[PDB]
Amino acid sequence: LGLRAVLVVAGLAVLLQLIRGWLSSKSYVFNREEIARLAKEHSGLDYEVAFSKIIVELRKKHPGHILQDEDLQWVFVNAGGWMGSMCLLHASLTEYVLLFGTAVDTGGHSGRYWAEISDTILSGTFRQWKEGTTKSEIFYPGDTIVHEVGEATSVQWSSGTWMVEYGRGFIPSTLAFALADTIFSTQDFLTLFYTVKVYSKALLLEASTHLSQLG
Amino acid sequence: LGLRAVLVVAGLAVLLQLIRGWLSSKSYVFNREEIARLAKEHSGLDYEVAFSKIIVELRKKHPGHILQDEDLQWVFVNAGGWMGSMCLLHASLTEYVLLFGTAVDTGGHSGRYWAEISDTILSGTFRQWKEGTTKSEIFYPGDTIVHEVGEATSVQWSSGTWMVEYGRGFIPSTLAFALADTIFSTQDFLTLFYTVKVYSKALLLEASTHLSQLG
Amino acid sequence: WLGLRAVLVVAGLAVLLQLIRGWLSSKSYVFNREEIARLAKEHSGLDYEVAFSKIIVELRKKHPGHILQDEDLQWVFVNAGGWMGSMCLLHASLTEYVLLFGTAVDTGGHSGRYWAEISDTILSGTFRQWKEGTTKSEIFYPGDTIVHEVGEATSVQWSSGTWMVEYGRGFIPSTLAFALADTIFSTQDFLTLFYTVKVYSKALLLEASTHLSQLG
Ligand SMILES: O=C(OCCN1CCOCC1)C1(c2ccccc2)CCCCC1
Ligand SMILES: O=C(OCCN1CCOCC1)C1(c2ccccc2)CCCCC1
Ligand SMILES: O=C(OCCN1CCOCC1)C1(c2ccccc2)CCCCC1
Ligand SMILES: CCCCCCCCO[C@@H]1O[C@H](CO)[C@@H](O)[C@H](O)[C@H]1O
Repeated sequence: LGLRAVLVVAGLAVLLQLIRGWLSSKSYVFNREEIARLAKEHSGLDYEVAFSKIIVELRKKHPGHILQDEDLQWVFVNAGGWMGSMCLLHASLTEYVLLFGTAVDTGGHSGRYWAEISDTILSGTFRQWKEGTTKSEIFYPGDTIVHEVGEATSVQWSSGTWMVEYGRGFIPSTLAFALADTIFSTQDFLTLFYTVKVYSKALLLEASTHLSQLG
Repeated sequence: LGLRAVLVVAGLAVLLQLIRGWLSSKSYVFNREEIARLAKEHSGLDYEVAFSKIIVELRKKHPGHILQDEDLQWVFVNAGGWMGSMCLLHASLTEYVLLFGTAVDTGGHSGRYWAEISDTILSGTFRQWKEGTTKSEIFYPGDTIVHEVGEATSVQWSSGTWMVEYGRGFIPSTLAFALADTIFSTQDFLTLFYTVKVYSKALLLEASTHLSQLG
Repeated sequence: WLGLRAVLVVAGLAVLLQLIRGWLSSKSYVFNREEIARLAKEHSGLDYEVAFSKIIVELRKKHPGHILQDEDLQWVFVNAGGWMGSMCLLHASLTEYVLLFGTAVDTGGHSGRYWAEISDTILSGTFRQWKEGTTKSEIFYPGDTIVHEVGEATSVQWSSGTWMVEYGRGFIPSTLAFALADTIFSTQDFLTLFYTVKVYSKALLLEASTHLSQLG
């Protein structure tokens, strides 16, 4: 009838306005400024000591929203042509906090999702190459890169680069990316299992905490 | 004697020989020596100044075969395990001219297609590792690398490496490669959309110029 | 009982794994990790090509009929786990393989995770290994030997011109997927895939014909 297609894009737009109003009106456990300031506070000492102190601070300020020491493990992350490792501390459907970094020189595509991802370097260097330009920037400990919603860059990390990462938005929209290189390159399905496990642990902790505070 | 198998073999051989004869007896808008000399002439300037001057020269010598300024945009190129960026100026089924390069350190497979691809460096370095050897060669501004037909090499580019590229042959035979990393790694389908858009704009410009000559 | 069928599948997989593991534990092998490691470190002070030739000659002398001749040796590109190198296969069976590996460009990525132990003795260059579960990597130089253990997955990195002698023992088919992924979902270099299939078929047929010659 020459009209049906306008109704499908209108239904997707209704869904998008619904989700956008929800994400703009929702309450969040953390904010990117809090995580960025906490990470920049310990940017002067060793990155492992910084990891420990930031974990302690996050468990103190937000009890029931951070995994315990028995649930912390380093999991390899192969995505977008790069390879690093993560230690997940918090994860819901709209938020995640983790410690990211690499001990090797890597780089590739940063991904493009419906979420905002901030990274505060604890040690090393962080080269970001934004879209549409011919020049990149290097960020140092204390600085923070804000991978905006819907924008795609090229990331490059030198050996020994470690940072604290906070993401807010629609978290599932990232999942595919985080697994792509594992499905079509590394074939390390044990790491896939580890990732699914730690994500499930964080989600279950968050759900049980929501159950407890309601009653 | 199996008849359908022999017929398939003979038909595919006749099709390949037909395409080969058409490529051997076809007229072309550019040649690799033209693009290479034009790029080497301006290789001593800043690569952005060189970009401007090379675009102006290409539009002067070949009017109606280069996209206008409102249609030029930098689109990411993830392929063969490396990540760079392109600005497509011309593209047909048998030719393409573009500005390629990266602002990060990358490298990977060069691909292996039925087309000859020449790259003249305006800035940076270009490490080529030919097939069947244990040593590579570094190339500097002014040099021209010819990725030959059916040949596969290893490419590596340092941060800030920019070059002018001309490809001639059966251009569609590259498409799969050019999209592989996008489908199974980056999942950046908006960059895929940009690539499809610019390639379609170039093909439409070429068909429009073909129509303008006849009437 | 649907649980009966799933338990049957689990028990069958378990008995097959146990059968293959017992066979690997009770099998005789042509080479060992220490042999290849010491032989490569012996020539690790020369240029990597002179070392290549000397190691090939010594290996063909000590184990005749188990290593390809000069007419079957060729360099084949190897894209895997996000890194790109080159290999020259000298020996390969279902449980063993010996080859020369290395890269002329700076590369790195996932090391893979298979049911086989893979040793690499550096003849030239540098080898950065990043073990799983740690936040620090380690660089190894010519003369050193890296042991990619069974079931472990690391991050590998090699600088331009790094060359080594590789020996793998275990269930070699368990590597096939990792060896082909980048070719299927990235490089599309099916001619390099053909070359890989060709050299491995040559090696397998060499092993089979050598075993037939022993019996008659
Ligand atoms: O842990 C990650 O990767 C950080 C690396 N950074 C690099 C810079 O760009 C953003 C991602 C991601 C994750 C993995 C698993 C659970 C939750 C999140 C976060 C989104 C990006 C890929 C996967
Ligand atoms: O834009 C590109 O990439 C140049 C980079 N070069 C670097 C040297 O080796 C060949 C590729 C390609 C393209 C393909 C199709 C349309 C428009 C552009 C050209 C072929 C290689 C990948 C895709
Ligand atoms: O020949 C290879 O490539 C060695 C590369 N090495 C480098 C050091 O780390 C381990 C892998 C492999 C292969 C290629 C082709 C067919 C069957 C196997 C052997 C298993 C490990 C990867 C792929
Ligand atoms: C990636 C971690 C740092 C590696 C050493 C880089 C030293 C400076 O490198 C420079 O960085 C600039 C911004 O990216 C670019 O303009 C230059 O092309 C690049 O040479």
